[PDB]
Amino acid sequence: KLELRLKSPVGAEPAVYPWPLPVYDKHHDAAHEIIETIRWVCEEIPDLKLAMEDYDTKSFESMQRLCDKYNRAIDSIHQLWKGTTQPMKLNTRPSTGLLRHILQQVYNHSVTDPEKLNNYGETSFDLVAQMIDEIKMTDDDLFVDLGSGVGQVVLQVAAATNCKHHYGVEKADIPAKYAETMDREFRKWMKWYGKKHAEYTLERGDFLSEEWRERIANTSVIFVNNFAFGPEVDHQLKERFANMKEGGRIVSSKPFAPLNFRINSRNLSDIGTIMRVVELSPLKGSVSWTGKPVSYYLHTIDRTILENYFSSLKNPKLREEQEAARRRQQR
Ligand SMILES: CC(=O)NCCCCNc1ncnc2c1ncn2[C@@H]1O[C@H](CN(CCCNC(=O)Nc2ccc(C(C)(C)C)cc2)C(C)C)[C@@H](O)[C@H]1O
Repeated sequence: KLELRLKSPVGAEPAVYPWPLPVYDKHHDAAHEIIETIRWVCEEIPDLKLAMEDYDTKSFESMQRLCDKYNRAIDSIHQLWKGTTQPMKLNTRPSTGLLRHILQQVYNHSVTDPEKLNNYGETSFDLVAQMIDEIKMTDDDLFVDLGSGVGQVVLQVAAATNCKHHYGVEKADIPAKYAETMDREFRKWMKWYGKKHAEYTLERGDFLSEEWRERIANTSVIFVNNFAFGPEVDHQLKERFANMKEGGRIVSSKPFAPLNFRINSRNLSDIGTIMRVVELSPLKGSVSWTGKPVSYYLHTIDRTILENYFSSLKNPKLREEQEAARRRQQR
């Protein structure tokens, strides 16, 4: 029983891999996970990168010499820390590049069958990363991913931001079950790298349920990939969003209200009356399964829109303007 071992840079339990090195799917195997782990820990620790400076991934001797060189380097770094040199971070967030590796790693050891996840740590990572950069979140924010799958988007945001809490709600059995493993693996691997994450919870359930009505209402930042949602589900969501607090934000792949929404007495009930909607900057060179560049939509709860409309009704000048417009429009 041959093995390959990688020591943790912060003294956690070693990562152990059986030889021959397992294959996860067509584009991921343990060999490259080992190589990627080594070189990301080198990015973590400059002295390590400085010492390390990796040939045949199908030779045991070649791979073992790679792991040995890494582990011996780690030992020297730990001795270096016992001296006058200050130890590593231990409370920092992972860089975007490292976080991508970690999530991929977590996915590799959680989802043993990527084939029964038949939908439509994927390469939405960069999309979500762009949103994390643009949508500012603080420690008073509550984050929710509506329909969170195996939970990778929640994990990514939780690793990146300092929201008070992050939630993922998932309805189906299989992804919710995998999410339990994703959760356990994530906490383990983040510790292995010595990286911090904000609080998060991956739950089972339906976000249309009566329980989630109040929960949505109290959420300050919602991510929902709703592009392929039918009109009934989207309508139900609009009803939920209507109870959100001022300044509450919804980021989605399909708008919940029109961008050029003009309020009148025919659309007084519509969600557009209480939110600003903008199309966010797309990420250069993206493209989705439809072959089009990905666009995102930011909704911000703002009830001054409605307030100002009601004020305008009290103004006789504005009133004539509105009423003359309506009659002209009906043509
Ligand atoms: C056709 C259809 O889906 N109808 C829905 C039925 C209504 C029931 N409501 C639901 N309640 C709870 N969970 C349900 C219900 N609907 C379905 N899910 C689950 O969503 C999961 C899929 N998710 C994605 C999972 C991973 N998370 C993400 O990709 N998140 C994410 C969010 C936002 C973005 C951007 C930044 C682009 C806006 C990007 C990614 C959907 C929403 C695309 C599946 O596992 C579904 O089981």
